[PDB]
Amino acid sequence: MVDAFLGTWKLVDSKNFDDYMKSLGVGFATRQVASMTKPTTIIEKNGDILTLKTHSTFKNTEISFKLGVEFDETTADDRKVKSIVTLDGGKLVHLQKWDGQETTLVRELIDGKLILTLTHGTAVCTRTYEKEA
Ligand SMILES: CCCCCCCCCCCCCCCCCC(=O)O
Repeated sequence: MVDAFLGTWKLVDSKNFDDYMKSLGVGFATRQVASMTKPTTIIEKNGDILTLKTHSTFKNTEISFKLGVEFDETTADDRKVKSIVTLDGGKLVHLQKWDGQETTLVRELIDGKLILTLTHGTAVCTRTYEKEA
């Protein structure tokens, strides 16, 4: 399936990202900057290997992974986590685990937009991405 996620996406809406970052322990100065950053997400495939790049003026990240295979990940906020990405009900589900905690990053296509839902603790953030030509 994964093919419909592929491409370049830009952030157009964000709800409750501050709650989500607060929940992760992200300091206030970083949250400041993050609240005003509009990342670009690039999803590419080479065979069974996906690469997910997130680019912004603030921080950049890149991960490559095979679906269903665990990998080490250092997140934007400097967490060292164990991650797995799978396709579930047509959604791309990214689970990060560290120190007994979990957060999920779920990507779904709705109406041609990429909706990223981030959950940690009680905090739920929805970020909407639109496809760039
Ligand atoms: C690398 C660009 C990520 C967004 C800007 C900085 C955020 C800094 C700390 C919070 C990071 C929490 C985990 C990643 C959130 C991903 C959000 C997204 O892809 O839209």
